[PDB]
Amino acid sequence: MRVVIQRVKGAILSVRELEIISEIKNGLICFLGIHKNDTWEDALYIIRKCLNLRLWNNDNKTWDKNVKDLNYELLIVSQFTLFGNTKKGNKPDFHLAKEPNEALIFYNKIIDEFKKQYNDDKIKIGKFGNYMNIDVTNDGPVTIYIDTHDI
Amino acid sequence: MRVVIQRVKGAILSVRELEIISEIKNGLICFLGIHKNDTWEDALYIIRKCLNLRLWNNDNKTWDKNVKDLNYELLIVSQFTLFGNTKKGNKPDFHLAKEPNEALIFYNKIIDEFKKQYNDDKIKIGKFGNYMNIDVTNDGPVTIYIDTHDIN
Repeated sequence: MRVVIQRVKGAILSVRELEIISEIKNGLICFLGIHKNDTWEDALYIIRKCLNLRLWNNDNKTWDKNVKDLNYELLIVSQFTLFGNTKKGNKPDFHLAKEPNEALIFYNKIIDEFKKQYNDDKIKIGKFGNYMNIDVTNDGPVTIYIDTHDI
Repeated sequence: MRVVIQRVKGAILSVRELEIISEIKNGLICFLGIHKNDTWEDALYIIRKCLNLRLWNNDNKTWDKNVKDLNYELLIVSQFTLFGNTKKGNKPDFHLAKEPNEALIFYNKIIDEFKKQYNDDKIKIGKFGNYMNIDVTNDGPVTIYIDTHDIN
């Protein structure tokens, strides 16, 4: 699995004449893309990490607190495009990304495990594989990147 | 070098209460992490992809037009946390990113190539080294990741 983590002050997910469905205040927006061979082990990591990366400060310390510590929230958002190879031409192709059907069920297992670890009022999501418009407010910005296969 | 790229319908970057200092409207937002041992050859691989990746849909075709083909801007930002390291413990390890001054000047060096390769007026930066505050109208969304050390 791949994730782009971005520290934020809010975010307003919206879908098409354009309407809002999700909004976090402080916390993380996670651009998470499943790979055609991710196992629950993979996700299990991405969750652990998203939920525990101490990415905030807590006066006189840096990178000291994490999403949960400060009761913040996560907005998890499926991103097939993270596997989009760009090495080939100047056009990408997202064949690496898991088949976009079972993937959905993986995703829901994710969001589901996410809530079983944090509380479940803190986990927000978009509309799987639907054009979305997201007003993120980047705080920093902090932008962390994990690739579970790297490990 | 590593770069998160995001298709945007706009971006508003500010610094220090806050002061807007940059703003695009349709284009890309690139989060560039400069690596300790980045050769200029690496910097050219980003700019070519940023400038030439066909991330825009048009006329019954997907993934077709690159940022230039549309005359769109590109808001560029030094992002060093991209070299954060979270394999060991939960407190990232930034010990692999080029260092600030030799990163700054590298940054500028990369901003310019952009400029030479497209147009001055289409390219904004932030404020290297300063806490910033960027509002980003993600469009899709569409995030692409590139790592120069991963290639030939």
